[PDB]
Amino acid sequence: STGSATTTPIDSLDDAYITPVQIGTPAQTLNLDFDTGSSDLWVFSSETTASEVDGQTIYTPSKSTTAKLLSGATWSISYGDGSSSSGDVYTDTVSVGGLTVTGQAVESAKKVSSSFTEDSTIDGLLGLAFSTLNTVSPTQQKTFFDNAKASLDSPVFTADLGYHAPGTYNFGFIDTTAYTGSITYTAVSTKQGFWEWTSTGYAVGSGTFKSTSIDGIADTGTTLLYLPATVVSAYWAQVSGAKSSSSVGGYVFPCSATLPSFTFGVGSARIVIPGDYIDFGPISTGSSSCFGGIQSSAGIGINIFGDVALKAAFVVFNGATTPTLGFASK
Repeated sequence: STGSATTTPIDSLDDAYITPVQIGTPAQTLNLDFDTGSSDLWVFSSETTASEVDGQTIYTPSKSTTAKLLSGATWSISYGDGSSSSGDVYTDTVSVGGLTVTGQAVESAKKVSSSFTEDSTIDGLLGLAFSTLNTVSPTQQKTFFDNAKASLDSPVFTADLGYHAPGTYNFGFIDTTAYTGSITYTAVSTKQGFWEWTSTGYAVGSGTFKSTSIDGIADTGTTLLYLPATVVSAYWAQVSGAKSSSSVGGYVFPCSATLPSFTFGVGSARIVIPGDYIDFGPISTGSSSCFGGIQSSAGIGINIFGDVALKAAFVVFNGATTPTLGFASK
């Protein structure tokens, strides 16, 4: 089997991407944030504290003839950005782009933190990291991909995120028309539950490539590119007037700037992030200070190849017995 679904930016900045997901019988379609950095499929629901729901579409398990309470199961998750959610668990039928999993754990939110409430466009998350990170207790549950894998034509999914435009998540096949050149594959460590890999270096603009190992995670659920402070300083030093602002929470730059590109290495291959991808617009409405899309990972504890990086590539998440990651230009 295969599946193919379009993923759409939630706003004009590509702050996140939503993908329609069918849950239950009859189908209830919710727009979920596909997140290769976590492993829970959770939704706003009829059980979510009413004051914490503000415009989201909810899953109502009592209206699904295939929903079953997973007795005694609870979940609770905290994300890198400080947000969180928790609740109880159903199993139900879940379909993405024509690919169906029966008995998928659907984690129903009883509580969500303010940032989720305040984002009316995101109805929940669909985790695509390794199932070892799944938070359901006392019986850990599998991700949608893990459940689908054996049925897929090939045990893979691909992320093809757009810049200010829709893109695609495919399951079970590689669309050879969706990228240019070849796909370069690179080793993955699953030791921390992530799609963790090592970039071979970077360049800023038309500058020379610096060969240096950068361990990090391919994370579709993180907006920005978070890299070591040395790398980030080297990038922003090429932008007149850019500075790190403790008050704002990272590097800012004059909105009048033309940003240089940023290149990262995948083995001997190179992925070029155009400068415009690194612009996250005014820090507040009407400001001429703009927020940068490359930020320091210092004090996160891990480097994160988030959407800024991933949307410059066609990315293969290869879930073979020994997982790997593939990157192609597009």
